[PDB]
Amino acid sequence: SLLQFNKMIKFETRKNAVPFYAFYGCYCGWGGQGRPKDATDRCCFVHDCCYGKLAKCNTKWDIYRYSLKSGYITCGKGTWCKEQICECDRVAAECLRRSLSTYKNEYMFYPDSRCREPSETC
Amino acid sequence: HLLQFNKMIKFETRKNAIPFYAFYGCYCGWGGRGRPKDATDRCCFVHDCCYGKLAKCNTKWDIYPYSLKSGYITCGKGTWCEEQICECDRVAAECLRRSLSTYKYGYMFYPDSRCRGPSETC
Amino acid sequence: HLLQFNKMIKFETRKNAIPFYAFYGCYCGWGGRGRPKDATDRCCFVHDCCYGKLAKCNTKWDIYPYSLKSGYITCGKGTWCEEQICECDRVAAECLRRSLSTYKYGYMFYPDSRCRGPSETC
Amino acid sequence: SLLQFNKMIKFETRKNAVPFYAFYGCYCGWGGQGRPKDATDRCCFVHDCCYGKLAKCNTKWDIYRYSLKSGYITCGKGTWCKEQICECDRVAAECLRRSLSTYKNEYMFYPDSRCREPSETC
Ligand SMILES: [Ca+2]
Ligand SMILES: [Ca+2]
Repeated sequence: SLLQFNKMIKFETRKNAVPFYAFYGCYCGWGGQGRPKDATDRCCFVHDCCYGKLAKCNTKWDIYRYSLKSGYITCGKGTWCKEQICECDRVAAECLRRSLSTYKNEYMFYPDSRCREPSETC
Repeated sequence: HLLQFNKMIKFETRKNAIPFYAFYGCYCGWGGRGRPKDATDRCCFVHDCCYGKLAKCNTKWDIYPYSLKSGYITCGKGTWCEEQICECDRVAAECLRRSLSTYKYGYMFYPDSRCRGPSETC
Repeated sequence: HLLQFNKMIKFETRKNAIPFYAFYGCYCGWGGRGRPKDATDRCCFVHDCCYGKLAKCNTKWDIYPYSLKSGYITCGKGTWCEEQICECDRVAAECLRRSLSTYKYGYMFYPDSRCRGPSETC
Repeated sequence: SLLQFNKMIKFETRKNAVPFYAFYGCYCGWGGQGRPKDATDRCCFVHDCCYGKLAKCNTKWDIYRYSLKSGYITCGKGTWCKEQICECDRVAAECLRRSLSTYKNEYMFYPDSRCREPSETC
């Protein structure tokens, strides 16, 4: 579930995940392959890899909890997974904020033809 | 989400769901009735069925996590809904790829006219 | 024919019908109900209505002749149906270009199940 | 109406107009612009032009009669327009036959992007 991630994105970018992030470049929105086009796409690529290292959580992908503490998206405490999953989303949302400087609306629904490059390993 | 299913279809079949699958036969396009004309159309029939058992979910817009990096479509862990939907899509995309052999361009845009009869039960 | 309509739409708005219009608001999709969320969605409302007045015509698949060569969409003379359909499509494409000013990405993938309420009559 | 044309196309190329010639290149399927991509597309471009010169006839674009005489699609006698429209269709159908040597299925549903060159004048 990305309900929490989407909320983190909204908070960091002032933009709604859908469709600004849900379908951007080669990796935002999953089904990622090839090379991330820009900084924003790289955030999704990193977010993907992050989720990828949480192999231990493929048996219970817990919905986590977080709060705004001191104006910072702050992961709550719970199962290691809640925390790691939340950490992935958190790092991603913030990354997306930093990437707002190069975000290009023209990269939404980015054609998948430019994403058939050899994929970056992670 | 429809767009992810479309990406899966592109990955699996190399064809854009639109226009090669979004209107194909009796069940590929929105709605659908009658009897699947061929394997491809049956793929779509099953997919209709697969979505049919998930009324509790937003089978069309729920964004689920899935991966293609591996070289094959993998549905990521998440809510029951996000997985079941992704499963439906993964299965139908794989199915379309396995039906590429008998894909007929003639069936592309097919009238709901020659798609009438005791609509095959799911 | 649907694909000709989408060509008019591209010509008029510079956006591909899919995905920018094929699922916009509560009427641009392959269904439609409730109230038009905005100008753009209203164009599709009027279009459904326009098509609705052609029950005896194959509004979705009939191929009509038209020209974009003049710099503007012109429906060629043909059967009454081809003209009525083309006219519907022409008005809708133009209506969408006139509505670009208020096109909101957030309406792109609008969930049908939500915008229920009294479906506005044609 | 292209009913007669489509029959002429079927007879000349053995293929159904839809979708083989209904959405090919830049000019087959109407709404054409830019430059014909190959011989097949050039046929449609010429067919389009041919209809364009059919200035007098938009007030009464009537269905013409044609027959097979000695294995040749032969326009019947009738109003000047019946004969001109028919002659346009006849030439185009034959042209498509001859263009079969270069026909490329890949050009079906040819992308719009490739058709934004300055349109070839008639
Ligand atoms: Ca369907
Ligand atoms: Ca509709």
